[PDB]
Amino acid sequence: EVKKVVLAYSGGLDTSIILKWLQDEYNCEVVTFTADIGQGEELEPARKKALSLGIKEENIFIKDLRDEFVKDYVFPMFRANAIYEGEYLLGTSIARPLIAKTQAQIALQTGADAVSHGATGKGNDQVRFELGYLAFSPDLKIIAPWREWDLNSREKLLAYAQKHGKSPYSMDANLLHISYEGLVLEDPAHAPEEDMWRWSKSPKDAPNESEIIELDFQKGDLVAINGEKLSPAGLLTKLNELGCKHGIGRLDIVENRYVGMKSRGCYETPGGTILLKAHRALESITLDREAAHLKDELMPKYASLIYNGYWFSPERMMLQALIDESQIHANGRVKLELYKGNVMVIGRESANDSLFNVYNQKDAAGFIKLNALRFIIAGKNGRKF
Amino acid sequence: EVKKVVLAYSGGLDTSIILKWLQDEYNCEVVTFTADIGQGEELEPARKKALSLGIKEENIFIKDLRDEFVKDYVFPMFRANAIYEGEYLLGTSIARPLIAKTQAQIALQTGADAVSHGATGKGNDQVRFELGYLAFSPDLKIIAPWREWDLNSREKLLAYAQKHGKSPYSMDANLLHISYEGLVLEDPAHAPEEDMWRWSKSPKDAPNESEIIELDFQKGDLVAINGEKLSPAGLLTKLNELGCKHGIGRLDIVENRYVGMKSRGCYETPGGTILLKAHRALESITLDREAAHLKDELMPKYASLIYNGYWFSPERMMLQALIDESQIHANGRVKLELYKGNVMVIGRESANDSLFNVYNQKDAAGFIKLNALRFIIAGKNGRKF
Amino acid sequence: EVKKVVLAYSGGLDTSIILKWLQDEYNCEVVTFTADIGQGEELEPARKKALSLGIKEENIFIKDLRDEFVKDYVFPMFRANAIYEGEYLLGTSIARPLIAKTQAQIALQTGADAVSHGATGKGNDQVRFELGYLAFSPDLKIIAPWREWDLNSREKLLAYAQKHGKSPYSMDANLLHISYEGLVLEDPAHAPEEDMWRWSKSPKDAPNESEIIELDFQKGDLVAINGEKLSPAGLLTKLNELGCKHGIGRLDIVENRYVGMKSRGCYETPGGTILLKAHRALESITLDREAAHLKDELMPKYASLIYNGYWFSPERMMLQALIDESQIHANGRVKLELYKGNVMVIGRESANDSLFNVYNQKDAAGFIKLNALRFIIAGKNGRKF
Amino acid sequence: EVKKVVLAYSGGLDTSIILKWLQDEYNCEVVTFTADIGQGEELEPARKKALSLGIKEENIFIKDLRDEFVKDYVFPMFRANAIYEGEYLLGTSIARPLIAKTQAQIALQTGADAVSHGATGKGNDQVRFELGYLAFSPDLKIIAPWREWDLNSREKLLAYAQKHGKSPYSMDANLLHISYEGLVLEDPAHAPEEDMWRWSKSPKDAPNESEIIELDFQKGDLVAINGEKLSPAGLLTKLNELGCKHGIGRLDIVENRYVGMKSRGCYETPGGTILLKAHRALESITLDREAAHLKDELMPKYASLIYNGYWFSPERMMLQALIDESQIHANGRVKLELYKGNVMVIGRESANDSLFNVYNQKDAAGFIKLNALRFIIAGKNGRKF
Repeated sequence: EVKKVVLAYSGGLDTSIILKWLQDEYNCEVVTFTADIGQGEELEPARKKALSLGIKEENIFIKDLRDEFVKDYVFPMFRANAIYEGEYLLGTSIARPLIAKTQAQIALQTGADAVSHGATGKGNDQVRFELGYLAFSPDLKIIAPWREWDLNSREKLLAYAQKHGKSPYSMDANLLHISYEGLVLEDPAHAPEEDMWRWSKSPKDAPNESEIIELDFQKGDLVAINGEKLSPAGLLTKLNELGCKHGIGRLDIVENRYVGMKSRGCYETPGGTILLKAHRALESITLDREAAHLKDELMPKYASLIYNGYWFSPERMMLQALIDESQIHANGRVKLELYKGNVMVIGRESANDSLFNVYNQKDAAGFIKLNALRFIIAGKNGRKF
Repeated sequence: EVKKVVLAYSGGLDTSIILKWLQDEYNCEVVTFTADIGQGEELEPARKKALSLGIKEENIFIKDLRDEFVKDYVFPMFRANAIYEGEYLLGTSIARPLIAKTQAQIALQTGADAVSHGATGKGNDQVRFELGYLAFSPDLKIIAPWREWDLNSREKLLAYAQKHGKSPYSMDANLLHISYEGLVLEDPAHAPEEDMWRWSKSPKDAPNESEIIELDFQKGDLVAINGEKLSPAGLLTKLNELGCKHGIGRLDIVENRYVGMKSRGCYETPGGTILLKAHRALESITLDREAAHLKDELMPKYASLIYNGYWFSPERMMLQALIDESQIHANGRVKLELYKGNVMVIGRESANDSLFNVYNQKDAAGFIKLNALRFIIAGKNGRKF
Repeated sequence: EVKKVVLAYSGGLDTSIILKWLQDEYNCEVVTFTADIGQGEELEPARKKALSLGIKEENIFIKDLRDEFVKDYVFPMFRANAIYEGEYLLGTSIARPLIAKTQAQIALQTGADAVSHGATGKGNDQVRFELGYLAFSPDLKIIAPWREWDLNSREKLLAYAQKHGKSPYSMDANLLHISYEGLVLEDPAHAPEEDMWRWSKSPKDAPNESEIIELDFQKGDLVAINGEKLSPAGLLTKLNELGCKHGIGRLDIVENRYVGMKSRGCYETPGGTILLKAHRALESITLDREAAHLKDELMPKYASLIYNGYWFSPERMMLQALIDESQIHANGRVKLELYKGNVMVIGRESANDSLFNVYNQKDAAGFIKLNALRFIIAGKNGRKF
Repeated sequence: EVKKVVLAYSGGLDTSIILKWLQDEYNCEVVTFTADIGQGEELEPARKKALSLGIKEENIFIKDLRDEFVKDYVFPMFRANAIYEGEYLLGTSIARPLIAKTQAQIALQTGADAVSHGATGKGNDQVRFELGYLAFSPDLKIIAPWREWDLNSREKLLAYAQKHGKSPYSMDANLLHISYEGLVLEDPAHAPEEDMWRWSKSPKDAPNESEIIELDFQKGDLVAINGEKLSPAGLLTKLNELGCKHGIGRLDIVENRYVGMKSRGCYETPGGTILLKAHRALESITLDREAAHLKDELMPKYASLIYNGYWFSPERMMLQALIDESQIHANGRVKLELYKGNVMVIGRESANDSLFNVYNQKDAAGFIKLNALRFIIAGKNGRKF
């Protein structure tokens, strides 16, 4: 039995169908939650769609989470130079836990005993949402209609819609990336069609004039661009526009999913692609060698945690504590030249934290002698190469 | 006391000075060893310079090691997607052990009791050479004149040269990369001058027409390019020309050295930059997820081993065994589009080894339920987020 | 639809009930498979029980797998010094894949289209079995009656038995260990009762006279005990008797399960506890430092793979290749004194492979100087501790 | 040139010789520093020896660091279950940085421009001291007379002593352990003689009556023993006496040194051996699985850092932050039975933090199905085992 559900609501047809199914099947009050995380969608019409579908005004939640997304999710991940399978900048994965947590809290606030979502019943996304929910409200009933209902025909789905009264690609968009799947992308041996890419110019259409930019960092996080101190969303947005302008950040991979097998997708990560390059350059003059190398060793594990939906887990908090500690002296400035898909570092400096700033050749002799000991012992023991 | 030394000889002024110092100070027979590993230098004049300096013909060793470099050093490293500090493709580091081993073997073959080299007395390179020597011949006397002699003035160096009778950058070149240090590069806050780059076109001078290429892989190694089966050096050379043509592979970093602190260098890795991208794409459809992820986790450690000069070590052999085992089914074809600095994957396929090739939503429900158990137990124990 | 099933059959009441349920519900021919892996049970009566229950003679499979268990499963794992959560020697986990693989092969051999087992529907064991099955025969239908049937009462279970015609602890026994769960052990705050331990003397009842033993190793594996070369099962059995005699190998832990939460169990691993100590001692004089340390770093991951049921996986094969490569020169002899629960190393030696077998104080000065560089650079940059 | 040195002074003959050599060779004022860290030596006579040797009263520093040793060095390390090469509890390694840091601070306080120590010129200990010094005072001149002086004869050492006016084993003792090297221990194939062990009873001489103890933990650290809340030194001392009484904590290994090769040593770690066992038991009911497993994976790296002398390093601080974060909910009580060398866990409980505290068999089916997907995809692709 269930009395009141918080639904992740986009205003789209499928979650509108879900909204009606909740009211009828579980016979409950539905609460809607719509979040701005850089989708580039007007929030208002969702309220109106929700109203026309029977939601009470007070049960309609519209929240702008752009700044918080970049501040408490995006920047913290980039401290690690997190990249999944050497290519993927985790744009979908990093955004999920922000949504699930916020939804869980609205549930708590409204007294709602259940939450719900329109994620696929066989994709990564259902896992990401539910792990998040249970981190913040482990007593919540979880309703995944895609997994529950008998509505598994298109015809039996259209019929239901009737009874209860853009780009052709399957897309996920936020301040960090735009994702594309479906259509020709289904064949990983087939190239994408050019008109699919909606956000960034191609490097071919990007300007013939390169552009220099300067990025200021404080404790590993971006704080200014060309001397301009913006809000976190402000900063990532600016980098996006720069990346888009110059055709930066496109990616074509098949990736291993947490749930199911391999999947082919394309991604536009204009700002984040620039962020990663700059952040490495920052660390290169400001981080102790072994501190940087230790974080490199632990990065893939961290990237998989994020990918798989384990942002809100003890593991990840442990890894974050390590990561953050590495970032204390990561203060400085990086200079980059952008040109048709290229992010070239051309300068890095730091006002108080550069380690780029006696020992002699006899000292180096002794360092070599002691590292070579095991090789001499081994050689004498028959283990010559 | 020393009777006979094998010297790494380039024909340059400094190693010519070293050659004379060996003959006089240690009072010995010098053996010269010059190797082609893609430097783009004629080998012959080194023999002639060596002759004019008093080396016996039979003590002059000129060897072409290009194929072996790519086959037994370069390709094996790329199986790991090895990259140092997220940027450096290890062009200098990977080449060193091939030279040190070959030098050690000429020493053994000729009956030479010592080896020698012109590497700096305070750089990474001396370590790389000596670790290698002692892997193959741990009884060898090692003579590092840069560390030993009293010739530490330029004036006292010119005087010695007299008594015993191009690009301004400090460069290291081989089939994998060209390295640049010195001059304006000394200031990491200063951009490089455009005329420094000797190998690759800039992306600005690269053609306005993109180029498609197809790369065939067998067990993780490149075997063909556009259907053409070349020798290993042949293959890497072809990729180099493609990379150079399209302005691919440039890099500007400060890196942490094994010996000493941080150093600013620029690198041209045209072929290798393309290789890495393609190799990831190959693995993306042919490697089991956990096998790929495990290798990712161990990559930085492997990269540091290579960088620091530990190619010929038990560690690295252990890591290689793991790496190679991951590569057994890494057979297939990758398609890429090159354009002004960009290496875009546009297709990947495999004839017999693609894992891209039942479970339902109820199955996914149970997978979620069991992963979420610890979160529910934790939540009940007060550990809600 | 299913025609013929291979059942893991012990002759016990529950798998006898399962055998009858298979014949009736799936309406098929049942094949029985009983394996000796050190349970200390006579195999014969299982054949007779199977006959009385309607199994054809030719569908009764009785196999002795003791030698193979130790040779291809136990010894390979011990090369890694595998221990789960710093205590558990994986006795149950390591035995499972041998059973699942053998069962899968009998299935293939007999033309059987399904396999089945009596493992709990909510324990670790079902996972271990099924991962194994699908490694060897991925087309096999898997029938887990504990998960499938409507027989979830004890009364409805007794009724079924009727219609189709020792220690009180829940135990798992093999050549490596005996496991105990249930009864008083359910409370982790409660001590076990003394009469539970069936295999080993307590240290209190163990003799007042210590015993010296000598263990010979070849490539990391035990090959002889006190000069006696035995079969692999022979060797582990001998160590068991020695361990039992002296009250060695008892353990009391709660452990984290793969499936479900935490569980309290007791374990007797007499031979394996001695094996681990000796194997470390062997490595201490025969393994290169970094090779040993690298294997230590990767051990927990390897232990979890084994625990969770991923013996037959690409990951584990990769890790094994690394592990085995570390073992090449692991030849030698270890001497230990056993006394009332204690395994004390008192000697280790090696005939051709000991690295226990010049450098001076000035050399050490230079080694220190170069390692301390980063600390001096940091100190000058304000980062003093 | 050097004016004033802080010397690590024990009052022994060798550091008394060093004290006189400093005054004469560097022609400086010597400051003495003697620390109590559990050596079981009276501190007073060191002051008197120092006075008779010409040290000013105000330049004699006698400090009790027992509580701080356990609190800020020993307990923090045990949070990680740190053990080196699977055996060594790091008693020497963990104590060093406390001494080096304190010495560096006395140097700073007194205005001393140099520090000095009597550590061997070819052992691990010189490295540990100097890394520590430079963490706290990177400008300090470091004087290692063992590496510097021409006093490398015993006869030329006795002559110097004259001119300027117990157990036979080489031992290191502190609150955590006693170390033994030298004499018969030199041959790793030779057993130690029984009269060498000075701290703990042998298990043979240990009482025939077992003893139960209860250990309370708070955030991963010991806080009480049998209900008794003691100071940190107080706690470790109590555990030592318990361990010694029952013959617990003896160890015989060859270990790999940081500097030089392999070395054979014996160790008595009575309290620490008990601490480790109890701390694992605590974690077993209070730590999330993945948090515990992640810390296990990173333990050897952490142990090597400690061993090699890198306690005061960015790496170690990063690892500590991770380790400490794992310990937040590590509150509870462990019960153990001690008997003749054995540390048996017999109970563990926690008042508010135990995770030992719904899902069904159908849920487990779906968890299995999704983990087995890659095996089925692989099997269909020819990769059957």
